[PDB]
Amino acid sequence: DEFYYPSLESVVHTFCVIDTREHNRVSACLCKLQVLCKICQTLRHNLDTEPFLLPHLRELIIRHLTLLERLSTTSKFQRILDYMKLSLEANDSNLLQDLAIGTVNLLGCQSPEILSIPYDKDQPVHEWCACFLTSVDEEALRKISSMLDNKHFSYMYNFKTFLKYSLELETAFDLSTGLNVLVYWVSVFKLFSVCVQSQFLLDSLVAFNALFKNHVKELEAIVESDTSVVWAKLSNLNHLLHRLQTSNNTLVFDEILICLRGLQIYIKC
Amino acid sequence: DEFYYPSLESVVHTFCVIDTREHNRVSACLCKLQVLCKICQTLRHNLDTEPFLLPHLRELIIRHLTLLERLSTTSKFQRILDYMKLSLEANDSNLLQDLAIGTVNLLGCQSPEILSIPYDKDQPVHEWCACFLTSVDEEALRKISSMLDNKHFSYMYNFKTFLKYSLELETAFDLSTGLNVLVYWVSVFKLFSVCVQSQFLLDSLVAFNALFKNHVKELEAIVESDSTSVVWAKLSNLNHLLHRLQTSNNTLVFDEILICLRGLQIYIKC
Repeated sequence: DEFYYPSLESVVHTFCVIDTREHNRVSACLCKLQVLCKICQTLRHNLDTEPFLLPHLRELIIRHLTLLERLSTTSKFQRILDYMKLSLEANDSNLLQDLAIGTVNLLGCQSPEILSIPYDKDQPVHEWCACFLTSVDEEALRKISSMLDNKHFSYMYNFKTFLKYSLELETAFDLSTGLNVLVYWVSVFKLFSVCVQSQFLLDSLVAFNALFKNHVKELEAIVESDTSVVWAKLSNLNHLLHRLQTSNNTLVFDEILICLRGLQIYIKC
Repeated sequence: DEFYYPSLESVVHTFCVIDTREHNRVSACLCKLQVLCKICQTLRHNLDTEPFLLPHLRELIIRHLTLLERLSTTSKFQRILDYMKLSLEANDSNLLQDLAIGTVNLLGCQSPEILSIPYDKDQPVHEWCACFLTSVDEEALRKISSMLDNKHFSYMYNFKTFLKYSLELETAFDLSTGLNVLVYWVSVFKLFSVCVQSQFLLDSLVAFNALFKNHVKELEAIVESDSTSVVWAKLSNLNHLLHRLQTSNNTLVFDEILICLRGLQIYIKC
């Protein structure tokens, strides 16, 4: 269950756990520094991929719709699918609203009673998803809720993780599970659309880069409380951290990781 | 550990392994595909980075040189350090030779016997690393040359890996080992230089992309020679993905394909 970005709260909690369990304050700082190196590296990956995420998700719903075509029985049904599919190809300002009306209209065909629940423009995603999902056990709903109710975006699960749960929605290729998957992926698309327009990933990355600097500093000040190896390695870290403001790239993160491993091993003995 | 790219030869081995292990021809195809999906995905991650790789590696060496200046007993040693550093900054046509003669010469300061040792530019890089490493055990030599001797670029290790074995070399921090390390990074730099000059990662990405796309076609045939059939659906999906992959060769697509191959395994096992 990888994250697109983890919340600050999760990280502060992780740091506390580390503070409570490493004795050596220099170790502890170094653990936190690994943890932060990983995160900023993943987050850099995720940001470099970001400009492709919503195009990709558009095309994914289209495929899924394209698979739904095989289960069509009515000409209304297929016309809803065509509207949805085609919409997903262009930039209508109301794409996201139409994707949800669209999804409920499909659901209407197979079950007409559902159609006179009133469409709430501003109803939260996870609440829509919960509403229109059918025949899903309460453990799945929970997981889905933990993913879709992400505390006003304090975190965001990643694409691969949402794929993993879509596969668990599939357990015998009938229409209902078909429309379940559509609900899920439209939800997920709504959520990523907000998360990408607001640029939450950029924000998170800035914050955690800050946090990452603040611990390199914190590590110097800690070691300055005990001209050999440490001080070469610390100059490396410093140079690395330094270059990281020119070039936030994965290569730089790989050196920082091994540099950190560098110190941990030295300080063990 | 991890490869900048693997050899076809190794993958061909994993395949034959799979082929004899797996009950079904379908099952086998899918494993093969899962292996090829990871590999292609990793190789695209690597090729997006490659434009940054040589600049990074230079910048690393420059760093090691400044560090060695803390240990510059002599002013000759200093003058060479400066010369190597100016050379990495200029990134000239002569760089690699600048690096090699530099290194051999810093070494010569430590012990002059070293300077009578014959070598050339066409000599394989691992051979050169072996000569010029001082007192490292038959243990170190073995792994180094397995990294460095990559059998005429059949495979390449990635940077994370070369870093990893750098660490296991910073063992005793003297002039001596600070030169072993210089040597190793010069050697590594020369390998990646040739690798990037010669576009071996792109080559390997193209082959492995062919090899993945064509085994998807194989799987489709195979499956057929045996609407609400979730196989036929996943298969159709799989096909759309592969087709998109050829115009947007990107990590989100590989991720969708993986989940989809897993789906396909899960269903056929029944």
